[PDB]
Amino acid sequence: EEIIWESLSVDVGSQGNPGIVEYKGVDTKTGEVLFEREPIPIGTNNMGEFLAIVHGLRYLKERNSRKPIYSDSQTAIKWVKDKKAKSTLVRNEETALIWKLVDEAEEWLNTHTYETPILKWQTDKWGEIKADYG
RNA sequence: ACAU
DNA sequence: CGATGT
Ligand SMILES: [K+]
Ligand SMILES: [K+]
Ligand SMILES: [Mn+2]
Ligand SMILES: [Mn+2]
Repeated sequence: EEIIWESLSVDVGSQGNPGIVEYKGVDTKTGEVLFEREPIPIGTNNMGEFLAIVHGLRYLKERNSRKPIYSDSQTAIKWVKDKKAKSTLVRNEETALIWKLVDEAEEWLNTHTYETPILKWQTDKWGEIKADYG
């Protein structure tokens, strides 16, 4: 219905898919960038969308914030709900780093708790998510 | 189809 | 136009 402005928005950016992956999180209300992940040489859009949500969860928990997270990724929202990133990306030497991070993110989800609502950003009604990469 |  | 996903 209405945008919850008191929230954190996250998004992936890539150069190719699979390709170089990065992500960031921004204050939905002000656009202030609150965190940015160093580019990862090879990953998928959905792995990056997933890591962005999990980093958001850790970021808000450390600061004792009950704000929700917005993501535009139907896939990544489901993966976080399941605490399982069902990526098809080949596990080999050159994907080793992204899979390490995905594996460590699942591990964090499986050893911590949170109440953070993870909400679908309704791009069709509201434009691109505020964390988008132009 | 939907979401990227 | 291709790829990642449910
Ligand atoms: K973009
Ligand atoms: K498709
Ligand atoms: Mn996105
Ligand atoms: Mn985007």
